[PDB]
Amino acid sequence: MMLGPEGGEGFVVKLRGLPWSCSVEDVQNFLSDCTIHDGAAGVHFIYTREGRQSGEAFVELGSEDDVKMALKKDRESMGHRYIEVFKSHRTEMDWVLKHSGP
Repeated sequence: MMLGPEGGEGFVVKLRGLPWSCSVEDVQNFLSDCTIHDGAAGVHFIYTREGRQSGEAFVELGSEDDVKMALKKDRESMGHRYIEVFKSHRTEMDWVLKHSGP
């Protein structure tokens, strides 16, 4: 809560493998290396589309060198659970989130 509402131009990273109950405080802890385009006003979680979260997410980083900092970890773990990090863009992310609804 320093920049927003959203719009990290293209520095999205997709996040896959993650715990079924995790949140941005864990994105920011897994990437204590890293900025994000605000801190939390670039993170989103994915949702099975009807009434639950999933082990998947997407995060507008605070530069593409933040994206690269997240790629350093691209098959690590945080929890008893894996954290694959794909390099993404807002143009994909706006599709993949916005399909649990209108």
